[PDB]
Amino acid sequence: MAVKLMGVDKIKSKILDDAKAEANKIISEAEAEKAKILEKAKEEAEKRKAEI
Repeated sequence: MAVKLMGVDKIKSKILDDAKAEANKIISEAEAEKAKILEKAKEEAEKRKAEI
């Protein structure tokens, strides 16, 4: 019941770690799934004709 005031390291680390985490999870979850579907789709689609 006193972390708000006495806790600059928490609030300063919250938004910091939070914001950085959002951009850190979006860069990985993206390049990952992307490079996954890009190689998986391009392949399965290439080998397996008829996709529509």
